[PDB]
Amino acid sequence: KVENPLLISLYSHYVEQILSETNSIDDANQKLRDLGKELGQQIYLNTTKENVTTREEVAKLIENVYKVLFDKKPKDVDMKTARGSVRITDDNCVWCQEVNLEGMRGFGYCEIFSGILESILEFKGVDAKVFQEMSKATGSDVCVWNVRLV
Amino acid sequence: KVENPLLISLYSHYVEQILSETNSIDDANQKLRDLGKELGQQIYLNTEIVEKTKENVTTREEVAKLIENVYKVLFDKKPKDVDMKTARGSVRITDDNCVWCQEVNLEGMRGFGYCEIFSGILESILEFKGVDAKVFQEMSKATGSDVCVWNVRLV
Ligand SMILES: [Zn+2]
Ligand SMILES: [Zn+2]
Repeated sequence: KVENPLLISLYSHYVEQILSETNSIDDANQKLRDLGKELGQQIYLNTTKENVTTREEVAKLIENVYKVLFDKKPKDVDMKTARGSVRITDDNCVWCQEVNLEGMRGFGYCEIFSGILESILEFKGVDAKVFQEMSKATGSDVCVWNVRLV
Repeated sequence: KVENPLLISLYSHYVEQILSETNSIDDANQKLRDLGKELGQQIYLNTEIVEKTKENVTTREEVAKLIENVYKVLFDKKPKDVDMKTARGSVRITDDNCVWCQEVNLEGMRGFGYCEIFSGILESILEFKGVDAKVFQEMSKATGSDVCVWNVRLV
């Protein structure tokens, strides 16, 4: 049923602490992003000829990174809706399984992945900004992260 | 292949900051046990455990069976050794492939229980099933030993 109970419980603890420490939902989001960026290096180590540049190559690399971290492909990788960005959709996000928060729309419970993906892309020569577009933890049907190529 | 890289990296961040802040070394172990007890409190309710064990545990055989079932639920394997020390009223848990300290190599930190979070988790779970215990880590591959070992003191 629930995949990686240990990871989701430890991350729940991290989210609880950040929420208790910050003074706004915006800053909580940014702190979770920063956490993910800090972890990206170690995650990259524990897991060809020229840096990729096209959005199709970026989307393929995103699919490969998602397979490597989560043993599966993303529900959707979309290069059409937003333009200049790639939207990653997952209907069974590992981070927010069974998490139901009320009155917290706009809080990206799963922004750690924004940071992880931003750091991994940076290591591969892809400069980007990533934020969580929506989270099932706050009522959405899926989780969506927005990767903007800068 | 490092198992569970996300969990390991997040726990590596937590121990790093919990080695930058705390006073001594033993209170760092207590902070890690406390973290583990919170995680175990949360863990008994999203249930891969409730289906795979009994609600009420008392006897020594029940305790050993509970430790093995909890290990197989949380880590998808049973530990290398579960040794019941009846004359000491304890249980020694040995694991040669602990998930927490994979590829961790800390210099001159013997006595630091890098993997005490499991002490907290197990203490909370045993407690939830009616077993008053005190769990602490005796050795950790992260600090130079060949195995990780935890001690369940039964009270
Ligand atoms: Zn999510
Ligand atoms: Zn260990």
